[PDB]
Amino acid sequence: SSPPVVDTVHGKVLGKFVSLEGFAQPVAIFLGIPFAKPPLGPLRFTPPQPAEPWSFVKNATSYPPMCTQDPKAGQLLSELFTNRKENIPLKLSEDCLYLNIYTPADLTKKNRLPVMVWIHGGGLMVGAASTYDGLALAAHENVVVVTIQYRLGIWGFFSTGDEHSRGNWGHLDQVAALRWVQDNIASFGGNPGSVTIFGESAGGESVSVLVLSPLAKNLFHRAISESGVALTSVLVKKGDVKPLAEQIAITAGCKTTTSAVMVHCLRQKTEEELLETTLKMKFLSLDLQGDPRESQPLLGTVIDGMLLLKTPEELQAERNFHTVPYMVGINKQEFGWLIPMLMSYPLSEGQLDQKTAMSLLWKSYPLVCIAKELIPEATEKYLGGTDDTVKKKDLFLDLIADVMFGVPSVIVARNHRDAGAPTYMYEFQYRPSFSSDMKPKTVIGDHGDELFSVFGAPFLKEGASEEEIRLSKMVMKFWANFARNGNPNGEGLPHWPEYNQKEGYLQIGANTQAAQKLKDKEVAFWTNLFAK
Amino acid sequence: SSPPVVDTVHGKVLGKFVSLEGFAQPVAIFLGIPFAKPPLGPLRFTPPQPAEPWSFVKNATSYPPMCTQDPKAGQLLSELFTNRKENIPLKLSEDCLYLNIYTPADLTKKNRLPVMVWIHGGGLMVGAASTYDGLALAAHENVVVVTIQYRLGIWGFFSTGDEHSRGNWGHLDQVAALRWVQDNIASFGGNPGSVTIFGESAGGESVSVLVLSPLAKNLFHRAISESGVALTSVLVKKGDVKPLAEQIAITAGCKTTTSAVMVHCLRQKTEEELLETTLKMKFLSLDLQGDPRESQPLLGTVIDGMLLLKTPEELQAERNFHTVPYMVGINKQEFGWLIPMLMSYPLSEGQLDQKTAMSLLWKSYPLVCIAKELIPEATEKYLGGTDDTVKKKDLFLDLIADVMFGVPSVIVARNHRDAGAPTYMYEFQYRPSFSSDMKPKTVIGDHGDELFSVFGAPFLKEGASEEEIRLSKMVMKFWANFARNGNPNGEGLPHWPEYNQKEGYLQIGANTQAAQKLKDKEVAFWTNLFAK
Amino acid sequence: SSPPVVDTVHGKVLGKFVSLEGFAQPVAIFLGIPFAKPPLGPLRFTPPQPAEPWSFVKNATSYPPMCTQDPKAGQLLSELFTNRKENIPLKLSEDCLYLNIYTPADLTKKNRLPVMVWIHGGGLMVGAASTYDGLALAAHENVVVVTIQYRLGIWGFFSTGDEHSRGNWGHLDQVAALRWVQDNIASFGGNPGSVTIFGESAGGESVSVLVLSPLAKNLFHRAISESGVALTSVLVKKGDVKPLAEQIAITAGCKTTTSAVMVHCLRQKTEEELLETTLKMKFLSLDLQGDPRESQPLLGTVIDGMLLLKTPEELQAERNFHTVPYMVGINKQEFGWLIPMLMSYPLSEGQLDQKTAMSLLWKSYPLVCIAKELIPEATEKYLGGTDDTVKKKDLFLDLIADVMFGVPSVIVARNHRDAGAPTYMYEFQYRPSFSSDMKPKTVIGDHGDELFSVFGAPFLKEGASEEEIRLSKMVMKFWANFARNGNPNGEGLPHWPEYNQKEGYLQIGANTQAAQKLKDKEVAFWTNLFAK
Ligand SMILES: C[C@@H](CCC(=O)NCCS(=O)(=O)O)[C@H]1CC[C@H]2[C@@H]3[C@H](O)C[C@H]4C[C@@H](O)CC[C@]4(C)[C@H]3C[C@H](O)[C@]12C
Ligand SMILES: C[C@@H](CCC(=O)NCCS(=O)(=O)O)[C@H]1CC[C@H]2[C@@H]3[C@H](O)C[C@H]4C[C@@H](O)CC[C@]4(C)[C@H]3C[C@H](O)[C@]12C
Ligand SMILES: C[C@@H](CCC(=O)NCCS(=O)(=O)O)[C@H]1CC[C@H]2[C@@H]3[C@H](O)C[C@H]4C[C@@H](O)CC[C@]4(C)[C@H]3C[C@H](O)[C@]12C
Ligand SMILES: C[C@@H](CCC(=O)NCCS(=O)(=O)O)[C@H]1CC[C@H]2[C@@H]3[C@H](O)C[C@H]4C[C@@H](O)CC[C@]4(C)[C@H]3C[C@H](O)[C@]12C
Ligand SMILES: C[C@@H](CCC(=O)NCCS(=O)(=O)O)[C@H]1CC[C@H]2[C@@H]3[C@H](O)C[C@H]4C[C@@H](O)CC[C@]4(C)[C@H]3C[C@H](O)[C@]12C
Ligand SMILES: C[C@@H](CCC(=O)NCCS(=O)(=O)O)[C@H]1CC[C@H]2[C@@H]3[C@H](O)C[C@H]4C[C@@H](O)CC[C@]4(C)[C@H]3C[C@H](O)[C@]12C
Ligand SMILES: CC(=O)N[C@H]1[C@H]([C@H](O)[C@H](O)CO)O[C@@](O)(C(=O)O)C[C@@H]1O
Ligand SMILES: CC(=O)N[C@H]1[C@H]([C@H](O)[C@H](O)CO)O[C@@](O)(C(=O)O)C[C@@H]1O
Ligand SMILES: CC(=O)N[C@H]1[C@H]([C@H](O)[C@H](O)CO)O[C@@](O)(C(=O)O)C[C@@H]1O
Ligand SMILES: *[C@@H]1O[C@H](CO)[C@@H](O)[C@H](O)[C@H]1NC(C)=O
Ligand SMILES: *[C@@H]1O[C@H](CO)[C@@H](O)[C@H](O)[C@H]1NC(C)=O
Ligand SMILES: *[C@H]1O[C@H](CO)[C@@H](O)[C@H](O)[C@H]1NC(C)=O
Repeated sequence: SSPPVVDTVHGKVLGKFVSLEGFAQPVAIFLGIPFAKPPLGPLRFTPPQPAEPWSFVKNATSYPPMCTQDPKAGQLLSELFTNRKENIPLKLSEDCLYLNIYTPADLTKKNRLPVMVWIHGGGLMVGAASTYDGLALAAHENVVVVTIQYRLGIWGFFSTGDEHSRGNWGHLDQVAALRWVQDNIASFGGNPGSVTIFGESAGGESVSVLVLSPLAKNLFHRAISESGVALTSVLVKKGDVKPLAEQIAITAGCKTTTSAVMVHCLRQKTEEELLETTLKMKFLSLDLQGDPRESQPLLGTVIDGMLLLKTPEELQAERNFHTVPYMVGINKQEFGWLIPMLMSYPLSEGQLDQKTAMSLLWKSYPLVCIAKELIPEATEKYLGGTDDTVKKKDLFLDLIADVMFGVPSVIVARNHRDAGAPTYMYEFQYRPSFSSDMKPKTVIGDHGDELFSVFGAPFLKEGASEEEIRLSKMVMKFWANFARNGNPNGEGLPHWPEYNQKEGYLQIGANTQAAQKLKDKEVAFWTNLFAK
Repeated sequence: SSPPVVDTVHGKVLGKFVSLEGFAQPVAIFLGIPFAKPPLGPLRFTPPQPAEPWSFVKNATSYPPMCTQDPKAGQLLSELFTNRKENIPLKLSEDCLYLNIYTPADLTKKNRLPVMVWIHGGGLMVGAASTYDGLALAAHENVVVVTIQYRLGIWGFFSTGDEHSRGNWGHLDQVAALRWVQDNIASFGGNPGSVTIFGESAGGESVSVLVLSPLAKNLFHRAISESGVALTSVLVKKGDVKPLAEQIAITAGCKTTTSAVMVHCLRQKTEEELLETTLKMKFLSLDLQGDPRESQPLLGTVIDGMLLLKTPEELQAERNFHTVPYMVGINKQEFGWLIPMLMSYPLSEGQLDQKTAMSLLWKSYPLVCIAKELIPEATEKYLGGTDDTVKKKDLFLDLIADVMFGVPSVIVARNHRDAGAPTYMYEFQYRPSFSSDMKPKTVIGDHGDELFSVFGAPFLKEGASEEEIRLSKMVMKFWANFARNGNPNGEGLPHWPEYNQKEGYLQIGANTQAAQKLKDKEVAFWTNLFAK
Repeated sequence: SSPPVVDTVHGKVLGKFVSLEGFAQPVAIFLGIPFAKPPLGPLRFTPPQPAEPWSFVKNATSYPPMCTQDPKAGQLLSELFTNRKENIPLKLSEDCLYLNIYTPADLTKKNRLPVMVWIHGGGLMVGAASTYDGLALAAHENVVVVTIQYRLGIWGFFSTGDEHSRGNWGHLDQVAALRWVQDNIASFGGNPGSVTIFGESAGGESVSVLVLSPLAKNLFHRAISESGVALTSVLVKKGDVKPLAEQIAITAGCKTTTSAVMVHCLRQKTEEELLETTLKMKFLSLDLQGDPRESQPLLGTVIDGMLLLKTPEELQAERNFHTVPYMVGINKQEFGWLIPMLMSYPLSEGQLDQKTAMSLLWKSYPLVCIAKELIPEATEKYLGGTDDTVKKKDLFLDLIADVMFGVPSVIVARNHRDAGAPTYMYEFQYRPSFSSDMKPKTVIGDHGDELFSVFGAPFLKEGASEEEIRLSKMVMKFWANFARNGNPNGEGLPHWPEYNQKEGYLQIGANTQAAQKLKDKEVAFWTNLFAK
């Protein structure tokens, strides 16, 4: 009856009860709980700070703003990924360090349900936590779902390569939220002792990162990466970054006399100004002309010396870290449609040839980082198969899909396994009915397609075949089960082999059954082609 | 001789000696002593901070600037209230956290005279400490007089209802000055152990507030409210204030995305800008058209959760607080001329009728907060008396005068009495010869009229009848005596009955004699009319 | 070889090895090591703060920017003083609190060589540490040479005469660097226990200042002032400075309502803006028209109450301070050419007369501070000698040279001697072959001429007569020796008498031999002429 009121370390929070069809216990929902101090003014480009405690009762009943980002791009992605029926239009602001909590527990008791913290993707450029509705998953598997937000673009990843602005602000925000959960989740019926992180795309990469970070140690107990890991090069800036810093500085109208000078000048700029700079830059939009190597696609994770002490590669080559059950998965066709369409890929011809391929792959250097001396050899192994110009276009996509997620994922999984830690893999092959109209019916297992099963899209949206509804129920169980025991298995669900020496993984889809050696041939191949 | 030099915790202060006619020991006067760090830049809308200590000798010989406020309004009020012969023109600035000290002690000794700290009024919108000259009172009753300043308008009362800008900056400034006095007054011959706060209008309201605030506890030992208390609704913002915040924000040219966003944006604005916004808001002028309820008159005290933990009403219903001798007084005709004239009241006809009255009272909602369903009944009890349209105009004034000060004051006094604490009341009925020309000779005991007797106007200005001179001498004695023993009585002065169960109070004026049950009929009445 | 990497309290520093002709052990050189946090934003006009520690290895391999200053003036002086063959063009920035280290030690050992910290001159208006190359001196006398930088002009000396902006930021920066050396120099083979400060012109004045400052106590163990001391009036602002503050404020487009208001407003201004203001002020160029007394030449050292508790004069009249070996020297013709040419002195006629002299001396009031009632008498003692209009021009120069450096220096030296501390004086008379072309061959011992011998110019530049090369070798020995034992003497070098009661000093030049009572006649004279 009376709105739910929970007590947190910083003050009381007022939520709202929401009931899902066919469920007695209604879910308590809190929207916009702050987990850090608004990173405004001098706090820009600095680690997130603890939030100021409030004097009375804070109403967590309005969706928090999304971090500053390209408004069009953001709203668009929010629509294509949202698991709720009506997409919620959001506001933009630097004041976005909020998290949304969804608890199916009976607050009037001492419940200690498992917690699943979701890290939205968006290439570390755009995205939001309000996009994902935890209602379904919260109710169906009886787990507390938390959707966190973190600084994006410049605001969360600007780096000068030195102590004046190390960088990785966004990841720090992520860590911060995790501590908030440790220190508060208990009041929402969650068990701080069983926290599970999971995300997709950049969000999945972030999970991979936190699993390597000394800082994260002890903030979670199970991890899941969906279509995205740390070895996913494009998102990790290796090498001297100072140049990009100076570039951003200039475009923003700042001098570059010294690092300190740049950061200071940027701290002066208004959000609006920095947003225009973010636009001027043309990022995700894949540049075709000019020099492919000079084309800088973004500014993500970096080896700051705090969150990460060294490249992911070097890091995983060691087993001197707290290892936890890690689930690493990918989708049948990562580069099926969503991604290419969003970057404005020239493949709007529905066909390609060996010559136009090498050219395209080369201009794709910022997304695949392949030397132009290997391109021919790589193009050969994938396209030299058939003569059907259409098959080549599809093979070309698989090419990129393997370099960006395919191989990285498996490599990560193997290392984790070898480090002596529970590892699990999967390949989601299914075409959700919620797919966009502009998406061809032949694209199955496209980027983010799993999102709908994981977040129970069939129980919030409309017209889900019984098949889809069942698929979703199955995935949530696996996920939730993992979050519970660090093992997806359970009664009623197909057997999911652990990723050990036999390299078994689960193929999720219409026919969900186990398999082995995922992308084994590919990994083996690319590894050599990269050894030059 | 040699200018007076006193040592304070933050450094040496140089003053000036001023002799009053017929007094051997000249008074040492220090003007512009800082008691907090200039609330500039990022310090705006934040609690006042300790002042930076100075290296040599600071000359306290120039009147400090008055906090930013409507310059016309301010200078005008300064003239109508000033107790000195020539009104001193002041400067405006955000740097106004200063206090003026007036000590009749012989600094070359260890004097420990009682202290009286004066809080000027001005509706929390305008005012200044330099307006009041302590010379007379200081010399005549041998007490150290201190005139403090505190942030006004937006600068001192802007609030978003949450931790991003709780509010009550002004009251915090007031508390701050009080601590300064505890930590330093000893060096000017004052006794930190016997500090008495007193003020009028908003300043009187502030005294009432500090008497309820946990923060004030132990900073004073006697209190006096002249024509103004905490129950004086107009000055206390109860309810969700967020709306006014957003309104101010907009007028100032700021977004309203979140609270944090508003405060930050306002911190950017220049003083000039915020002053224009203050003007645009048309703060004091009473709006007649539009919806009377929508008309927002100001932005004063709020229930921040720091200075005040709950509404004054709720607070005084409890006796779990440090109680001190409290003197609560009012004047015969609070709404006689001063106030109406300053708000531009439509009563420039010298007469009114039952119908035009209810209309006027309704538009006066922001100043009386009376439901339009009671207005008729209220108008009846006061105006239904005679038919003389002129008498009604005068009765209408008394109506407001009772709701704004009359009843509140008495109720406050009663609660204080019942809380088991020395309580004293008075009703000042006299027409000072210093009254403005535009003030009719039939208005006696108008708002602020007591100010002239209290600050010894007859000994600084010119042409005071012996009667006025004597009246003043009498009031100062009562006041000073209270400041000394928490009891006005003393030899040579009429007997002042304590406000106990018989409800005795003192009628000050040409014929000063005791009386009983002040505004008893009214209180009783209004209480019911308000119980709907 | 592997670049030199040293560990400091704030992190690892990477340098570069540089070998000098005919020296086995190459010198390790580190350029741009930060010793304080960039004084940007709110840190402007505030004491320097500790630097932020870095996570990996900081490459100290690029010349740090020079503090904001008149670019033309700066580059010009850098050329005329530089001891290296090719003048290094620098960048301007508020981020300039860096120091350059030059160590001839074998970092692979526990070396503890003496340290010599150089404070460049430039009237506290311009200058840089990168101008002086320590390579030679470092190698030749086996001492660790450090060249520090400190805030200049407005940025480092703006003062309001009160706690809102005491001033002497620049000197504080200097002190700060010295603490850095105490806390870190050990890692570069230096001995924190044997630090020697030395500078020229304003830099020399600064040395004189640190020797009187309580703050400096224990940061050095030997001091050297070249052509510049604390009594050098022009550089020390005595009296109420508030006026200059308000002037600067106005020119910068700020109000002057209060001190706090001025400082705040100035903190807002951009570097560019303040640089334009610095230019508008026409600071170093000597004004001829208008009132000579009103002409304000600069804004240097002030009696802040922190760095300096009272005027140098009063201070040295006391012997209650830590006294160390102090070397005070001057050059034959301080006002020979460099200075006059740089202020745009009207003496471009190559001759003058008794009448035009008094007029010039008077307009020179901001540089000599002589009353117009003494000018005639002063002009007489120096010019009344011969009739040769040319001799007068030369005598006129000596006149100023004695008031600005000559007498002050000796007076300082005497006091130091009398305070019971090792004192040494010298008079450098030589014309370096590196002199500018526009410098007449008859000018010997011009301002800054010693700089070339001290920094080993003959070993870095080209075409040095064997005579010059030997002179330089000799000076470096004396200097280094002093830095070692607080006594210049040693085998192979002429005997340098200590400045005791006989007042012996060393005449350095082609024929280096001792002498006595330097400028004795002059001091005696001027002292009386000044006693009015
Ligand atoms: C954020 C998404 C697209 C947003 C877009 O805005 N639509 C297009 C143009 S818009 O002007 O306004 O119309 C996604 C879609 C595909 C994603 C990219 C690819 O999938 C490649 C990945 C590889 C990852 O591991 C790292 C991120 C990344 C290098 C990507 C960055 C980012 O998350 C992208 C680009
Ligand atoms: C972005 C859209 C273009 C809208 C535009 O107006 N053009 C329409 C027709 S044409 O192009 O100009 O010929 C879509 C509409 C249909 C899409 C194409 C077809 O649906 C065929 C697919 C096959 C996919 O698996 C790969 C992309 C793709 C090879 C396409 C590239 C692209 O996303 C297109 C061209
Ligand atoms: C400061 C004075 C006037 C301010 C004014 O702006 N002048 C008028 C027009 S101006 O364009 O430029 O000329 C005083 C005079 C009468 C005062 C008001 C009334 O007396 C009513 C009181 C009731 C109090 O308890 C609280 C303050 C208050 C609600 C007032 C706020 C304030 O102190 C006022 C308005
Ligand atoms: C603000 C002033 C108006 C100046 C204006 O130019 N009008 C002048 C004459 S008229 O109005 O237009 O009829 C003053 C001057 C005289 C004042 C009036 C009279 O003095 C009568 C008083 C009686 C008071 O106790 C109440 C206000 C009041 C009923 C008045 C309202 C108001 O303050 C007036 C009208
Ligand atoms: C830095 C030099 C000149 C600066 C100058 O600005 N150049 C000139 C004109 S500009 O664009 O070409 O316009 C030197 C040359 C002579 C120096 C001055 C004189 O030698 C007098 C000395 C006395 C010292 O003990 C203190 C510094 C000082 C009071 C000087 C300050 C400064 O170092 C000066 C002025
Ligand atoms: C600043 C220079 C002027 C360049 C200008 O174009 N004038 C050239 C010839 S004239 O002036 O116009 O007569 C130099 C060039 C030669 C210099 C002059 C001569 O060399 C004579 C010297 C003697 C010095 O010891 C004192 C300065 C000085 C008495 C000079 C003042 C000044 O620095 C001058 C005049
Ligand atoms: C500021 C605003 O208008 N939005 C609502 C906020 C939001 O939670 C946060 O702004 C983002 O979620 O929550 C409140 O209840 C609160 O914090 O007291 C106030 C308001 O109702
Ligand atoms: C106008 C003004 O008030 N500022 C004055 C301040 C005051 O000390 C404080 O403001 C408090 O009076 O400092 C002076 O008096 C002073 O030390 O010479 C001069 C200055 O004009
Ligand atoms: C952009 C630039 O060239 N500056 C250099 C700075 C300097 O340390 C400071 O500017 C002081 O010289 O930082 C480095 O040296 C470093 O720490 O690795 C790299 C860089 O080359
Ligand atoms: C206070 O002392 C300062 C410092 O000299 C001086 O400027 C000021 O005029 C003095 N105050 C007055 C006005 O007497
Ligand atoms: C640091 O300096 C070394 C040697 O000059 C160089 O190899 C390296 O690239 C530099 N690193 C940085 C931070 O640029
Ligand atoms: C927040 O929303 C709740 C509804 O649950 C409401 O009662 C409350 O008043 C709101 N906050 C305020 C005080 O405005």
